[PDB]
Amino acid sequence: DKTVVIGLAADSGCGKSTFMRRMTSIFGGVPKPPAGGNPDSNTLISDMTTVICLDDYHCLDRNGRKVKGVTALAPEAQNFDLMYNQVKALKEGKSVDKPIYNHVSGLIDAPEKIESPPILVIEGLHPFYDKRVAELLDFKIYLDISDDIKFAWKIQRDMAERGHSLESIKSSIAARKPDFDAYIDPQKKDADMIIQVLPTQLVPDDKGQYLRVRLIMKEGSKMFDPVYLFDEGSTISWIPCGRKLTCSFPGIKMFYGPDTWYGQEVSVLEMDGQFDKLEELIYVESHLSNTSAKFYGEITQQMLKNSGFPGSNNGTGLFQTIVGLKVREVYERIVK
Amino acid sequence: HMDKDKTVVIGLAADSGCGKSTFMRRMTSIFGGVPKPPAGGNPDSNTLISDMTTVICLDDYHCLDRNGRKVKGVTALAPEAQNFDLMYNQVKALKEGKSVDKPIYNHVSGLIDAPEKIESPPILVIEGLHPFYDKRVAELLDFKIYLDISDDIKFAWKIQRDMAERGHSLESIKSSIAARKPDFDAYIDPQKKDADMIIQVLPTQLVPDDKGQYLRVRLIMKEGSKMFDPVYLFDEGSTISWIPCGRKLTCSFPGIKMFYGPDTWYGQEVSVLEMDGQFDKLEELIYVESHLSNTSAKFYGEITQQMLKNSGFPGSNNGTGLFQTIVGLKVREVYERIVK
Repeated sequence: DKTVVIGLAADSGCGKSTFMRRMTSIFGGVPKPPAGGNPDSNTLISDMTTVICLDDYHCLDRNGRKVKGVTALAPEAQNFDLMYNQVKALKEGKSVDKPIYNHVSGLIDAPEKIESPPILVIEGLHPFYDKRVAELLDFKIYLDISDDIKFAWKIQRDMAERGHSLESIKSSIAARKPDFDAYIDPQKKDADMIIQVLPTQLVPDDKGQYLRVRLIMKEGSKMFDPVYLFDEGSTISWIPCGRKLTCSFPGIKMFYGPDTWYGQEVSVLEMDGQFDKLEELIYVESHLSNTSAKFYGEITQQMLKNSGFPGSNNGTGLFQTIVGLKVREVYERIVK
Repeated sequence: HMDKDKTVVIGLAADSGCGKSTFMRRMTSIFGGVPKPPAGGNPDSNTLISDMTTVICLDDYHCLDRNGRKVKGVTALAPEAQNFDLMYNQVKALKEGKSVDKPIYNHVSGLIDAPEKIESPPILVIEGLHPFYDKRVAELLDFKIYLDISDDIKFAWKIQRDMAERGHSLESIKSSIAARKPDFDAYIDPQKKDADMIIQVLPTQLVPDDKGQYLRVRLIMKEGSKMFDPVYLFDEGSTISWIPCGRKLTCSFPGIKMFYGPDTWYGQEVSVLEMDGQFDKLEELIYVESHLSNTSAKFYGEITQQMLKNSGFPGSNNGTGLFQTIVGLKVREVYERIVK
């Protein structure tokens, strides 16, 4: 009894559904859309978790947004009143009839009723934008992909740049970017945990194949404690190479230490590079402390359990796994 | 009951004016009891004997005295001025168990004096400029240590202890460094290529310092020896930079910075432990020692308590005292592995 509410702020086409899956996979069972409902539903339900895509609170459909000269990232194209009221209702056990934004058609279909679940996760562009809705959340997570990695991935995820031609878009970026930097990006300032994806510093990479990944964690919350190694509060650089874990061409380099995040006190855990044999992160894991793992090789076990996922060989999957375990910690800390 | 324990030979290569004494006192203090000159004998004798340790200063094997070398156009650093045949024989003659009549290079008189009898100790320590120069001597030693002070720090130390305040002399006279440097580069400094452990003392990288007051200190440990195992930090065989928390190790500026990692020492494979900077409260070094492994300590505060015992020594607040202490515990472990 009593429902826990997690917020995940992330962009489209930069790995939020993989992130989502890792976090739900810790409570076991893969969330799936309603059984008979809309085939284009954005919701996913499992025994323990229920994930809601915040697009369903667009107050204007695709064409309604087009005539007003507004993008999907604009606050005025969101219905925060309804989003607040409905998130609150699900928290207080009450069920909710919630619209569906049909990404295929571009129209706002009809609900879709939602039962209040053990953990409700809301994911999208504006989980922390509305102060009423933010105060509703027990844990705030932001996935920050830098523009260089974002805009390398799309010039490829777009179909090996099969369209539109050469490049030339590149200006699908220009349409979304200004709203992104004004409305979506500032939300990472009050996140409790941030995963930041940067270009590697080990080797030259025009493809975003090799990533520098930073897990930034707020100090001083009763809901969670930051992970560290090998000594909390210190500043460490750590090359694990070369026995213990195989590292091929671009090596591995860990960093750990205190930093400051928009005036706020944070500890940072960082990885640059790529594992090549996906055991041996237990090597890494055994030196990580405060991971909120319940048994010895849990991080390695979950990452094993999700092997085919993207980002399973670099810092993305690892730090997303750790943050999943912190989500369970927040729930257990709260329901007993 | 009958016998008998046979001798362990440690060699230390060090220039003078670099804290060879402090290094020696830290190393003999592990075994207990301050060594002392032989009561009774030559007033200028260079030996120091303890129940556990006997320390021979290899100047006592100078095959030409002070006006020798003058006549021959060489310095005390040259291989021409040493009698490596005597050195081999008496060192051979103290390890297997005999006693020797060893000359006394009187250091004030400049002359080699009448020998003093030296008996086979539990631990023999030969110390000075040429402990590893001759190959027969070096294979007689069970552990080889080299103290490597870089030119800049030597420079900056002699500039203090002499001239530029502190001492008496001129700035110009302080290029007797100009002499002597050709011999040190040529005959002394290469002996560190073969050492088992090397303590290198370099300029700091944390703060500008022209006086040699703040030190970057390196303990370079040869890999793969039956006689000892290198120290390590957090995780053996990795590469690590570590700035301790500063709430847990109180430091004014510049602070402190550790480094641990594999490296290459003259084409040989070594483990390197580094400390840069200075710590202000010696008791908190237990925070550092808490993350070292294979220190050859017996209980757990031993390095910290060994240093607190000798807390008035030079180097007690930087990497010099720390790593010198650790080498002493590794000399103890060499001796224990042999006699068992």
